Amino acid sequence: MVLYFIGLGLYDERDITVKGLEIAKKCDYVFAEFYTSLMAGTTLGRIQKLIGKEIRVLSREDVELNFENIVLPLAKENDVAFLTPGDPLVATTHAELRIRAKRAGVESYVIHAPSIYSAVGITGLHIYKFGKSATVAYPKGNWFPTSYYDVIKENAERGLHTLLFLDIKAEKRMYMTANEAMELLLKVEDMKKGGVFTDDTLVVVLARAGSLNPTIRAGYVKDLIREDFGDPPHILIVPGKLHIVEAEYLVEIAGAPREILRVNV
Amino acid sequence: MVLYFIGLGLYDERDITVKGLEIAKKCDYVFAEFYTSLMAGTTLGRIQKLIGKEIRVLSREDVELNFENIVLPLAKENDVAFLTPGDPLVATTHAELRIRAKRAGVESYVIHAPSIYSAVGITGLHIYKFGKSATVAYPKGNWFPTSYYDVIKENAERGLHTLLFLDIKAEKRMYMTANEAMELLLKVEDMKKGGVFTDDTLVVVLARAGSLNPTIRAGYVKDLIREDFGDPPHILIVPGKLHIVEAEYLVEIAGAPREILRVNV
Ligand SMILES: Nc1ncnc2c1ncn2[C@@H]1O[C@H](CSCC[C@H](N)C(=O)O)[C@@H](O)[C@H]1O
Repeated sequence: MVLYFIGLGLYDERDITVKGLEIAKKCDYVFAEFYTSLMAGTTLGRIQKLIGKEIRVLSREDVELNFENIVLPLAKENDVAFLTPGDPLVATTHAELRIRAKRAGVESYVIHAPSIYSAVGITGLHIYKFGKSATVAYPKGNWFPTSYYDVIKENAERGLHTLLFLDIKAEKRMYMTANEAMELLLKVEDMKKGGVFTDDTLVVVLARAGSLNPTIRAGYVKDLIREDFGDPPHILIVPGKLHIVEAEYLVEIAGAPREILRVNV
Repeated sequence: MVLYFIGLGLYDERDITVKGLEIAKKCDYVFAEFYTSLMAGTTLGRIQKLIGKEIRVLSREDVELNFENIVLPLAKENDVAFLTPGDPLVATTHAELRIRAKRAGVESYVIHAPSIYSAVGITGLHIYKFGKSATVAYPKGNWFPTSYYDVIKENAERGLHTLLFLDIKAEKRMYMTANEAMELLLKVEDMKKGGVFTDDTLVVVLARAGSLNPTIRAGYVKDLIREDFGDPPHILIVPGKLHIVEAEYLVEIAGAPREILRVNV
């Protein structure tokens, strides 16, 4: 009688850890949510096939409002698993679900999986140099979010890189592209005018991390803003001051302009 | 003609992803390094048994100085795998190895796995609030490194959390404990008087992330500095101001004192 939070990883059903798979295979009931992120290289059927269990998919409302009514009751007399894309506790509010488990008298365990938060290491930028992270959210009605702009400014001022998670509307199947994120940032720049994000800003785009051939591109906004980075999901990164080795990798592997090799120490 | 950088994950031999395992099994040659970090919950023998392949371990010199003489040659006419603890390319020196592969006319692909960088999400602390990361190094002789202290100060000053990787003697397989790390930080504080790390500082300890039974503890230095957190590896976190949700998770899941709900939020 336990509840497992198991990550499925970055792109396809094989991104789950062996540990996660062996445990999931022996669970009595398996639930999952696919609104926190997009696994562009698999399907529900393929995941169900690998795990050998029927997976009941829950919506954001089912989880946030009724996790304790849909999942926990069964976990009191059975072995239950809750699957999520990437790592179950990264850039989600799932951690709070463990408190609900505790209050319901259900023990919970966490099985990690590859997360975009660490996968950005494939961009060649030193992981320790990433500062505060942010999410570029779709404007709605008369509300235009801009907090992510201040995050970039604060990090850049310290010479730190900024990871920008991009918005997603799973039910409407809308996945923000790096292009849309850039357009939104240029608009915020025109408004706040802090010289934080302009056409001359160096940015890095990582699309479909986890696949064998993700798209990794670095360059100036003026050149990348209309570039096709392939299918979603996408992540946008605004580097801070670069180490020479970071620049070399962006040039050699991400096709960045050779001029960035000349860092301004 | 192909080199695969495959992550082994967090703690034991089952932390590799299904993708990594299946690729590793089909490789003609398998190399590995255990100097960036160790896999405390398993052994080289258990890893070999799972992959069903003999594994040649490479030292830091083998990699940094002779990667192109030891690994790439075989990668020219065979499928070769390079196993690393955690997620590949999180360790700062690994990215460059992909440039070496390119230079040698060898294709390289990255198969991700869980990293402690993302696994800390299990502490209940929001991942976006983590700032710059640092490593607490053992002082030696006349050398007393303290840059990690400044990292904490700069992050906390901006309300950000600080992830502290603890020193390790890979060869001797000796791990710095969170207790030793706290002792060191108090020493640095007494030297800098920045008021950054004291007996009243709230800290979080995560031990054996990846294991089904990690130790997650939160509390003030004065109370945790002599506490037993179990077997290595240990990770130390100095959180910044907490969101009430983070505090409630630390209290309910990490046994933090109720006091944090009024002092650190
Ligand atoms: N494979 C991938 N490639 C690029 N971006 C990705 C990605 N997976 C997730 N993201 C990014 O992160 C957002 C979801 S945030 C949830 C992240 C998840 N728990 C994890 O551990 O990765 C997406 O909208 C996208 O911007």
